[PDB]
Order: sequence, then C-alpha cells, then structure tokens
Amino acid sequence: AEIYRKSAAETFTQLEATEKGLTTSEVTKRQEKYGFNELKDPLWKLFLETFKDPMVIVLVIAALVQLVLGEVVESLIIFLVLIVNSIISVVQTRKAESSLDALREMSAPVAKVIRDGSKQSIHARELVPGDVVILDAGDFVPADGRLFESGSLKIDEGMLTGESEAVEKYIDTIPDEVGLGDRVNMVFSGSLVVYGRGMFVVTGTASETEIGKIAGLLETAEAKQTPLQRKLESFSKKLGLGILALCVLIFAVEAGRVLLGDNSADMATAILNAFMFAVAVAVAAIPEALSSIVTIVLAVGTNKMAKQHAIIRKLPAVETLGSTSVICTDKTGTLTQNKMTVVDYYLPDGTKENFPESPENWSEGERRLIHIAVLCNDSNINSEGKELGDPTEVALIAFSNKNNQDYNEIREKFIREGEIPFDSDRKLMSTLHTFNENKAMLTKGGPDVMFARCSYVFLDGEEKPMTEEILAKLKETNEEFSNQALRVLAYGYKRMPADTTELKLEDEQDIVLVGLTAMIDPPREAVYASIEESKKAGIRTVMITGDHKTTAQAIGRDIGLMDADDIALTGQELDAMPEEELDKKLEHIAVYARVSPENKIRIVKAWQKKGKITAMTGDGVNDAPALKQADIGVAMGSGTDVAKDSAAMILTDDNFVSIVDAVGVGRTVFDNIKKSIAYLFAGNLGAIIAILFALVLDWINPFTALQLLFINLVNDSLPAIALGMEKAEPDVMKRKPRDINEGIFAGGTMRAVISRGVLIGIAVIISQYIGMQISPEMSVAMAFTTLILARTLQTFAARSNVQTAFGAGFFSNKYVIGAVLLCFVLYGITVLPGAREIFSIPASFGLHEWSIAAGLALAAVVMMEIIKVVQNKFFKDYDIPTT
Ligand SMILES: CCCCCCCC/C=C\CCCCCCCC(=O)OC[C@H](COP(=O)(O)OCC[N+](C)(C)C)OC(=O)CCCCCCC/C=C\CCCCCCCC
Ligand SMILES: CCCCCCCC/C=C\CCCCCCCC(=O)O[C@H](COC(=O)CCCCCCC/C=C/CCCCCCCC)COP(=O)(O)OCC[N+](C)(C)C
Ligand code: BEF
Ligand SMILES: [Mg+2]
Repeated sequence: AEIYRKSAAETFTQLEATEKGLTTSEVTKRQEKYGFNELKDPLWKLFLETFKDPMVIVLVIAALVQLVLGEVVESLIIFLVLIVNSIISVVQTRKAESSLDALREMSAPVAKVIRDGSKQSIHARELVPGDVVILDAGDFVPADGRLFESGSLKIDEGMLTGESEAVEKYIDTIPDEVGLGDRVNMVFSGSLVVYGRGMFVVTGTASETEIGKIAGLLETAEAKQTPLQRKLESFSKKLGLGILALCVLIFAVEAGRVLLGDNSADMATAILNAFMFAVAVAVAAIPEALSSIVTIVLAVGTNKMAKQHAIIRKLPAVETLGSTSVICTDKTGTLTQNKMTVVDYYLPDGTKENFPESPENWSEGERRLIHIAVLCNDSNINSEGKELGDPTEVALIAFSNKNNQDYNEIREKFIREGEIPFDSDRKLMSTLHTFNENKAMLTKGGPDVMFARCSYVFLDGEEKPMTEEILAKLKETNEEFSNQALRVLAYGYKRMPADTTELKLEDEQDIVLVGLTAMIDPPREAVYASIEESKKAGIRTVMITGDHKTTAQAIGRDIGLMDADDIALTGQELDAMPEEELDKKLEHIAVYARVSPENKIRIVKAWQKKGKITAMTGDGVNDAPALKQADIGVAMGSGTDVAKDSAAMILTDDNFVSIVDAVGVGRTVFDNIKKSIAYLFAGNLGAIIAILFALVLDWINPFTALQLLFINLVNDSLPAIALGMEKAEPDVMKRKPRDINEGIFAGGTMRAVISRGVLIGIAVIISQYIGMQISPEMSVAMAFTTLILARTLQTFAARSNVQTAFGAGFFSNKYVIGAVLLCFVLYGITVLPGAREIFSIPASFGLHEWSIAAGLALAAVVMMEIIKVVQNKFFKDYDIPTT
C-alpha cells in the first residue's frame, strides 16, 4: 500500500526500525499497539421471527378459534405444521452460519526473525511491524513487508493473483504505481517461497494485510434473498389479505342474514356458523404442505446435479441457479486447467495446421523437433500419471504422449551423455546424446537467446540461415506468437566430435536450428460450447482474472467474449474508477485482467446492483470473497479449500459444462414448483368456491376442518411432489432469465389455476346440491368426495398448461400415476367403517351416492382437459380458453 514506491531506507525510518532487527522491549511495545499477527443475526429466538409470515398468522388465529370451538385435534394438527415448517426455515438459516467461519489454517505458523541481534524462529503470530524476517525456499511468508535483501527470491503468490507460477522478487524501488501482483519488491503473508533467499521488514500484520483484507471481504459478504423466496413472500401477503377479506365478508353475510331475514335461527347459531365458515375458508385457502413439498422438489433438483458430480450445499441454491443472468468466471484454474500446453509450433521446412498423431507419419523435422523437446529436459510422468518437473518441460513430454509417441521410449533409446544446467543469465539448456553412432548436442531455450547462437537451419539438410526470409521469418513468427500471448521456445542441435564425452560452455555456438513451439494455458474443452449455450439462454459471461492483460485477452478472444482489438479493464484502471463511472461502464466490459481479490467482489456487487442474479465460478483464494458475495458461488473441485467453503456448488469432476447444466436443471425446478403450487391452489380455490356458495345460499358447510386439513396435507402432498418430478419442457434454455419481480402465477399459470379451480368448485357445488336432496349429512359426504377425487384426478390436468395428459404421454410420468393410485387408497381409507364418523361420512353413504360424486369429479377434470385443448389449438399465441 504505497510502500513499494518508497525505498527500503524510507520504509525503515517509517517503521522506526533498522535492518539489524528489533529488541525485545521494542517488540513488546509494538505488540501493544498492533496486537498479535493473527486474524479474528444468528440466534435461536428467530423461531419467533418465523411468526411474521401472514400464512402463519392466519393459521394461528384459525387454530385458536378451533381451540375455543372444541376442535382440539385439528388445532393441534395446525400447530404441528406450524412448528415443522418453522424448523424447515431454521435449518436454512443455521447452516449459513458455518459459512461465516473464515477458516484460515493456511497462515504461516513459523517466522524466522532477527531479534536482539540473533536469528531465531518464533511463532509467526508474534510478529510486529519493524521485525526483520528471513525467507528461504519452502517457507511460508509470515507477514506483509518490503524486501531489502533478495538472492534470486521467487514466491508463489497464487493466493492474490490465482497464478501458481513463481514470480521473481527484486529489492529495487518501483517508480510507478502498479497492480498488486506486480509488487516485485513486496512479499505477502500466506504466499509460499519457491526459490532463493530473502530478507524483509514487516510492514503489515493481522488484518492490515492483503490476506487480512480478504478475511474482511469474506466477513462483509451477506446472504441474499432467493428469487423463489421473494415470489413466495409477495404471494403470501396477497393470500393473507384475501383471506382476511373473505372472513370479513363471511361475518357480514351471516350478520345481514340474521338481521334482515327469518327469526328462526339464533344469534348463537348464526355466530357459530360465521366462525365455522371463517375457519373453514382459512384452512382451505392455505396450502399447509407447500414449503415441505417445495423442499422435496428442490431436493430432486440438487440430486440430479449430484449425479453429474456437482454438489450443492443449500437446497434453494439450485433454483437460484435457474434465474442466473450473469456468470462471472475466473480464468486460471476455472476457465482453464492451470496446465501449460503446447498449442502451436513452427517448422521452417513446412508447418502444418495440426501436428500429426502417428509417430511414423512425421517428417524428419517433426521427429527431430519432438526428440529435442523430449530429450532436452528433466521432467517426467510416472505410471500413476503424476507430473514432476517444470510445467513448461512437462508440456513437451505431454505433447509427445498426446501424439502417440511415448516420451519414455525416446528417453530409453537415447541416454543422456552430458548436460549443461539451465542458467539464469543464460536462458539455455543442452544435453549430449548418441544418435546412431553420431554424437549430437541438443539445446533448447527462448528465441531471443537461441537465435543469437544459431548459425544453421534445418530445411532439407543443414543450411546456413540468411537474414531475409529465414531469420526474419523466424522473428516474424516469434513476435506473432507473442501477440497471441504464447510462450515460445526454440530448439536445435549440433553434430559433435565423436570423441566428446562431456559438454563445455564454449560449445553452445553455431547451433543448427530445428523448430519453435508456442504454449499457453488453454481453456477447457467444454468452455467453448458452454459459453455459447449460456448465450442462447440470455446469460452474460464475464471473465475476472488476476492474470496478465495479454493472456486474459488472448483467452476470451478464444472462448468468444472479445473480438479482435477489444481491451480488457485492469485492476489498476478499475481502482481509479469511482462507482458511478463503473455503473455506466459495467455493461460494456467482458474481461477484467490483473485484478485483486477486492476487484472481483466489487464487480459481482456491481452486477447485483443492476438487479441481476449473479453466479461466480472460481478456484482460488482470490475468488473466495466473490464466491461468497455472489448470488450463487461455484468452486472447482481442484480448487483451494477456502473457495470451496465459500462456494454453494462444487464441481467435483471440474466439469465446466455442469454450470450451464445446473441452470437448465434449475429452470425446470422452478417450472415444476410453479406447477405444484398451481396444482395446490387450484384445489384450494375450488374448495373456497364451494364453501362461499354454501354460505350465500345458507347451506350446511360442505367441508369439515378435519377434512380440509386431511386433503391439504395428506391427499394433495404426493400429487404435488409427482408434479415436481415432471420432465423438462422442450424450449427451456432457449428462454431468457425470469424476472425477479415476476409473480409466481405469471404466464398462463394464473389462468390455469382459475380455470381448474372454478371447475372443481362447480363440481363440488352440484355434488353438494345432489346430496342436499337426501340430507345435509349426505351433502357433506358427496361434497367431500367430489372435492378430494377432483383434486386427485386433477393431477393429470395439472401436469402441463399446454398439453393434455394424453399428449405428453399418459404414462410418461410414472410418479403421477402412482400418486393418483395411492390417493385412491386414501379416499378408500376415509370410508372404512372406522374412519367414517371421523371424516363425517354418514352410514347411509353408498356406492350410488359415491358414484354420483365421483362422476362429477371426473366430468370436471374432462372439462379441464377440453378447455385446455381448445385453448392451445385455437388461441396458441396467448393461451386463453373458451367453452
Ligand atoms: C389393486 C390395484 C388398485 C389400487 C388402487 C385402488 C386401491 C384402493 C382400493 C380400496 C382401498 C380400501 C377401500 C375399500 C373399502 C371401500 C369399499 C366399500 O366399503 O364399499 C361399500 C360402500 C357401501 O356399499 P353399498 O352402497 O352397497 O351399501 C349401501 C347400503 N347402505 C347405504 C346401508 C350403506 O360403498 C362406499 O362407501 C363407497 C366407497 C367406494 C370406494 C371406491 C374407492 C376407489 C377410488 C377412486 C375411484 C376412481 C374414481 C373414477 C371415477 C369413477 C366414475 C364412476
Ligand atoms: C414439541 C412440543 C413443543 C412445545 C414445547 C414448548 C417449549 C419448547 C421450548 C424449548 C425447547 C428446548 C429445545 C431447544 C433445542 C436446543 C437449542 C440448541 O441446541 O441450540 C443451542 C445453540 O446456542 C446458540 O448458538 C444460541 C441459541 C441458544 C438456544 C436457546 C434455546 C433454549 C430454549 C429455551 C426455552 C425457554 C422456555 C423455558 C421454560 C421453562 C419452564 C419450566 C445449543 O448451544 P449449546 O451451547 O447447547 O452447545 C452448542 C454446541 N455446538 C454449537 C457445537 C452444537
Ligand atoms: F485464477 Be484467476 F484467473 F485469477
Ligand atoms: Mg484461478
């Protein structure tokens, strides 16, 4: 933090310390100022905040009224569903608290400090600003500080930039302001030293470090409300107000009837009927099993994602994946596989589009290029498949193995007879080999230092290079590779005296050049198709990487996010933009490059500020704040534990196409939830229509609270779940993300609910009337029969809004068939001689009256299918039915 622009001396005078260390008294004094070098809503009376839900208020009042009326067991049943669904909400809030853990067991446990004039190892938590720390290879950087002594020091800063490659450190003052990854004279707590010796003065400990800033970012990330959760809140308020209006109307009708009517009835009988009708409508309108059924449908979605090795922690998260509009992705490790890979090559004697795959189909230039790439390196791959060596060198033996040439056969056939190690100030490596009684020296390295030592080229024979069209073409192709962000290596050999047994450093001149290679961190194979798949779904994909701008533009230009000559925003350029300017430039970036961990969480917050449900995919500590802040965080299975604990879905097999698949799965989840809710309320609406009609005509209440509770809880639970198991619709994933403000009955579902409900109600009204011709008790049995059987049979009509049961496949959904058969068993249980008076079914209720009621239910469901088929064959633009 602006320390890297100062010299070591200025930083020393700022911390009031020298390079010979601190004394014990000064260290104790600074420990009181700074503290030790370490990091550091939920409450179970929230069970009371579950009682702010209107449906809960309605059911609590209905339960108390029934308590007063003497209906105790149905009051107890209501209290059971209340207690249960409340704990269904508490289990959704409690687990999110262990996501607020910030488990940093990756901090360094030891510090190698100079104190009192003596080098000693201390607990790293005891470090303080001004301490002089020594770094050696394999040590973990214990605190942030400014280097003042470096001996070829190289550190892995993959926790801040996402790149596991070691960066070289230098003690020089950085004159200009550069991004966080390019702070060459700064070391950061949490990183791992790879090579060299170092010595730095601590400038930051505890939460005043870059990793401490990451911990603070994780802390501030607060959970969002789910789109389904918002839709259900708004609908619950509407249902509560409506029910309150119906109850006021019930008391109004009862009071006007006793006031402006026949004196026969009592005030007591009228007030009791008013209460019974109000409680009946209250229970009938509320789908008491809704949150439970929704949980089961969500579970089916998360299991379908689990078969693809995508483990979703929270159940509602799968539905949120369906409403995704922006997918922010990290590059290294996420879009790619963090695997250096040969992608292009150049041979002067003919370059092909792709390198051939038969080792015997190759040209002599191709076989010599492969032999030099394999024999001039020390990397290896064992039988298990573990890679050992520099990833640049493992890229070459992986290239040979990819093209059906086992690198081991070449290492076994040509043995190493002498080597020159790779020098830093002489980026070059040579090995000595005997090729069919001819000794040769193989040599490889970067084109800049290799062209200066090449005096021959391998075209047809061994030929001297002319500057025009040979060296100029080589430099043309090298800089063309650099424009595409490719690491280039030049290869060559030298025929050697047959008496040589060792290589000398004076023998690395007049080399015969063979060819060139170009390697990059390539995207995953499924990335191209997934990005196109998400574009068809109305999903914007943004790339947020800590890698360099050139690499981040080359990729992204390759995966279909950037056209040629499109620029990527940098963390340096981003930190200088205020939020208002970023709000106006946010929708026109596609790639951010070389960003800090705070930049990612800032972009994700900005996209959420646009109102978009955002997903963030990542694999490292630099993504963790953005993974926790995002609406849905997806971590790579091969990523760090910090990002996995911060994410909501984890791709165990690193299968990138799972993300888009999750969106597709999520979309069908919500579609099926909509189906189930529409199925549930269509039944409730039919019940309300039957009760209110019985009210305005002064009939007996067609239903009992115990009957309504039994239908809404036991009979209608399996059919709603079965509707939850419905196949994905054909044109899903061709659709745009749903609006968050969209209602839960939007898009023809409201029309479907009212049509099916009115039909069920008319069926119950006619059924109750027919039963009313015998006795009031017979009318209750027939109204209950028609209601429960029309709700059972409606499942066929509720499977789809645009397709009859016979059309989709009458047996295409086997869970619906089993559900209807099981509900028939339920209705049969209600008429068993023991449970008849329980369900208010008189002894005289026979197969004749049952036949009439069941026929009415079946006729109503046939009318639902007829109305649907007329609506979708003749009014198919905006589906609306008539007849
Ligand atoms: C094995 C593979 C199939 C699995 C699925 C189904 C399995 C479930 C079957 C049974 C479960 C146990 C229920 C059995 C006991 C009930 C039968 C019964 O005890 O019956 C006798 C009574 C009355 O007998 P009664 O009138 O002679 O005496 C009248 C004289 N008095 C007035 C003096 C009484 O009857 C009544 O209570 C009327 C009760 C009728 C029960 C029918 C239940 C079927 C449910 C749905 C059918 C689908 C409807 C489709 C539309 C049909 C259009 C017509
Ligand atoms: C079914 C019929 C229902 C009708 C009955 C009506 C009464 C029901 C009332 C309470 C039921 C008690 C069961 C609570 C579940 C355990 C809570 C839990 O386990 O959470 C606690 C979580 O702590 C917290 O974070 C703070 C929240 C504390 C919860 C306090 C709950 C206390 C309940 C008080 C009821 C007050 C009524 C007093 C009446 C006295 C009249 C005689 C347990 O933390 P811990 O320290 O024990 O160990 C933790 C070890 N770790 C974290 C590794 C798992
Ligand atoms: F690993 Be990411 F590209 F920062
Ligand atoms: Mg990464």
